[PDB]
Amino acid sequence: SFKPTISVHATPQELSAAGCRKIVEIIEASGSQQWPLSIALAGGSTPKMTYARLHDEHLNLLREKRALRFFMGDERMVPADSTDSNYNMAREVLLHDIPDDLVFPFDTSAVTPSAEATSADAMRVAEAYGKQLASLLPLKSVGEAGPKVPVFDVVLLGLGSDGHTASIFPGSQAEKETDGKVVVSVGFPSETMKPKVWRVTLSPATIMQARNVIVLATGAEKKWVVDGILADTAHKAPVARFLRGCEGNVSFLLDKEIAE
Ligand SMILES: O=C(O)[C@H](O)[C@@H](O)[C@H](O)[C@H](O)COP(=O)(O)O
Ligand SMILES: [Zn+2]
Repeated sequence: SFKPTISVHATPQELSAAGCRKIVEIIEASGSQQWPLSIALAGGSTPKMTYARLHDEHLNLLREKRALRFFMGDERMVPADSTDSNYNMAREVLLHDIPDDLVFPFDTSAVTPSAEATSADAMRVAEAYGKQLASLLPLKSVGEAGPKVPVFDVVLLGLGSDGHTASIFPGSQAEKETDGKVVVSVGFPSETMKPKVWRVTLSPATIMQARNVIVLATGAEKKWVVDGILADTAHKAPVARFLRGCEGNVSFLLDKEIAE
């Protein structure tokens, strides 16, 4: 059934060290002929620290050595220089140093600060990204018969207290996109989550085809979420329970609390 790897870390500087260690280890295990490996980045302070660690400790591996091709697993429909942009964050801590031919943020260039984006806009950005992905990454039939989705080597994920991952929110349509017909979907945050802006996100089908999925999550308030992914039988399941269906390697980098 479901056996992900789980490791617990007392501090942020410890989990960030393991997150970055885990990526490097996947990078080395793959060897240079496989590079660049594709990785879908997540937003949030935990990954942020992991990025800064790669920036400080393995720039050479990524720049001179071109180990990874960076993508965004989910994004806020705001301008790229907005502080609410996942890319903005990623770029501030790491990507301003990564070759441009190895960085692929979402195209939010039509999003201005005068008019909030709608689902119409998010859908446009998603379709376009889906196209780039199919052109850049390997495609794989879903269920050996089904439609074609791109295969990432690595997807970094976060988890919210509403049990969502990436920008795939409870009750959402994105959440239902598991058959492969939709590679990048759309979604609006639930009540307890901010910023209140439309999102684009890798669908669950795309994520379940990734070769490695690494979830970093802290907080006692997110424990129900992990508990709910790991349970034998689904009961009042969080959205993230779909991760159970991941075809590749799943790992949880957890703090002491969310673990307990
Ligand atoms: O390390 C963090 O800060 C979390 O991983 C963080 O991302 C949060 O708990 C939710 O993910 C809400 O952000 P969203 O509403 O955009 O998903
Ligand atoms: Zn730098």
